[PDB]
Amino acid sequence: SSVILTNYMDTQYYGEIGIGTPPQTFKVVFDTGSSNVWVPSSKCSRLYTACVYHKLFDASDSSSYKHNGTELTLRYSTGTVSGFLSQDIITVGGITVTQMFGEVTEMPALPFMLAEFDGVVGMGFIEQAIGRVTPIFDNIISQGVLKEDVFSFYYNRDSENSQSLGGQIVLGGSDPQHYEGNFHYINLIKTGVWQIQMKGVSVGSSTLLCEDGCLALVDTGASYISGSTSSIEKLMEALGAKKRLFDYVVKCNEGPTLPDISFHLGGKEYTLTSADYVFQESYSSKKLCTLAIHAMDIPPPTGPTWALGATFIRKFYTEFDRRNNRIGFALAR
Ligand SMILES: CCc1nc(N)nc(NCCc2ccccc2)c1-c1ccc2c(c1)N(CCCOC)CCC2
Ligand SMILES: *[C@@H]1O[C@H](CO)[C@@H](O)[C@H](O)[C@H]1NC(C)=O
Repeated sequence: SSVILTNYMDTQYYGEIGIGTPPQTFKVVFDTGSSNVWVPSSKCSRLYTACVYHKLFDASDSSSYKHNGTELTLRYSTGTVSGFLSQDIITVGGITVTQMFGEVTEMPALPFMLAEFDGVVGMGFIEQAIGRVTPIFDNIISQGVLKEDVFSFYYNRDSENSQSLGGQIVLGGSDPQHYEGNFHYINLIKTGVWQIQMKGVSVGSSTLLCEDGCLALVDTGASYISGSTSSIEKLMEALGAKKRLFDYVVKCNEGPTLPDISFHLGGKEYTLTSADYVFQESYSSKKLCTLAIHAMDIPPPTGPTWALGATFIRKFYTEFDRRNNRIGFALAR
């Protein structure tokens, strides 16, 4: 099965799912960086303006709803949501599965008012599931219908004309229509986390970063490519970028000349051009241009670690192999 994704400003990729009977529709981000499922609850106080601006799940309108009530709190590096667990039938591109999900009742203005999606569908391992809830992919596999224990992501470059698919997730395999050459794999350090070993990071002609090695979390739920404050400060200085409150910037006119940045994964250099990592929205020297690379300190056990989000997946079609506990990259097309 495949799910069509919408690309919002190159920073948010989401698709649709259906919950309950009759189906209640929701926009959600398929996130390899988390393992739980959640959507806003009709029980979310309207005092949370974020709940006033999103689709809310009303249990009392679903004849397939199954109460639970256990509380849970999901924490992402940029925000937190809280609520309780509920069960109901979820639709994901043709596939129908009974699933346990979080009904959020506390959804902070910052950052969820800036969220185009309503909720999230974790594609991570059960080892990372808050409340030990079975992840939706695990449940789908238990039906022995998928041809393979894998799923793939394609994130298209933002488009200005509503006629190009924003992105696509394939449950069961990959789609040769969106990648060329063949895959190249790197094995997961440990099962339970979509994190792999990264041999090094280079900016231009000098492997100045992540020498000796470092970790890389492959996060489909992350807008950018991120590293530890230390690492980024070092990377950014080599680019001549000035730090701000939430990002790094360069004079727009300097963007096109910025050097390449390479990530050494499993004996294969993955290279990005400045066009790949800077939001070139002008060529003026009198204006600042943001970079799609941020600093983000991720705490143990997962971190410290780099994160390969949307900025990296736009360029490289990604396959998440569960059966073999490896990740595969190929040139996006
Ligand atoms: C999909 C949920 C999610 N999962 C994971 N693993 N990390 C997140 N941020 C931690 C990583 C991160 C760092 C810096 C900026 C954005 C995300 C977020 C998360 C949380 C809040 C918001 C997000 C993303 N977005 C971006 C959606 C991404 O779609 C592909 C915009 C609205 C507010
Ligand atoms: C919620 O689901 C979990 C999963 O097994 C179960 O152990 C728990 O008892 C349920 N809570 C209630 C009261 O239904």
